[PDB]
Amino acid sequence: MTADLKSLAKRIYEAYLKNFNMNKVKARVILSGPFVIHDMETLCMAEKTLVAKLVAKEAEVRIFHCCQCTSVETVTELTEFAKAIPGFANLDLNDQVTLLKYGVYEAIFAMLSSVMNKDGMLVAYGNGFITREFLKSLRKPFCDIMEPKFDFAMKFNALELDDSDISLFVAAIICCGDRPGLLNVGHIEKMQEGIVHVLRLHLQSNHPDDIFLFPKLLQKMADLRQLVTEHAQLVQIIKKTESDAALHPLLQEIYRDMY
Ligand SMILES: CC(C)(Sc1ccc(CCN(CCCCC2CCCCC2)C(=O)NC2CCCCC2)cc1)C(=O)O
Repeated sequence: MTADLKSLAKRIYEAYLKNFNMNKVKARVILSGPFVIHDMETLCMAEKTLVAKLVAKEAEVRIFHCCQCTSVETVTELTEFAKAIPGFANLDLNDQVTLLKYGVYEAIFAMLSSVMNKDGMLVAYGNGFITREFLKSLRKPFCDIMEPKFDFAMKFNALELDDSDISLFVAAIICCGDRPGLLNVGHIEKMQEGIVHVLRLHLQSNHPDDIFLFPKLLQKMADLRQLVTEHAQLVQIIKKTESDAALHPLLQEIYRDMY
């Protein structure tokens, strides 16, 4: 790992720490000992303290709206982060849009793992914790949203990545040269090759104990693509069949023509 590649890995790590409100160290500090949402009573209490304006509709629909707000926010964070990736800001604007379009939910579900344990997830900028069992207790189809994400996260967390790894993994997610509709595939593939090269060398240095960590992470990227495809299908069912579950226009555009 040359000085330029080590420097690039650190540059991406610092951009991640700057641009995402939550990181794995911060999440672990909080989780070690947030208001616990484990039933309808505590959900309603948390709404009045953490999202007061929202309740100043069915609980499931209220949760869905709050989730959309966090997704919109995360799109902003990921867009700023992408500027630290060598060559991203030099791409055609349309290609930057396409890469973020397909990458954002893969990145969201990867980063969600940092705030998940087997019992639930940290939410609302670190100020709430919503139990996995409470989410399973919601009426269909809303109880079907988070469980596959918990399943992904438990195995992803067993890899014991830190933020220096996760930042590069998120950058690699964004730099996929095989997204549909790309204009300058050749330059993107070169951008992808560079980020993946940095990721491979970083994992060799930071995880000398796990000689297969790089191919494990390539597989996780493929798993995330499938998780997002399935997630988009469920969101389409909810939007179409739930008269009160309208989609924020920015998210409508992200999901539109995706899969
Ligand atoms: C909205 C769909 C249509 S479905 C969908 C998508 C994502 C999620 C996870 C949302 N969430 C819980 C947000 C829970 C808010 C809480 C609800 C109860 C009352 C207090 C506030 C959360 O913390 N996300 C992190 C954000 C920081 C970066 C990593 C991801 C849930 C459903 C979509 O976007 O596709």
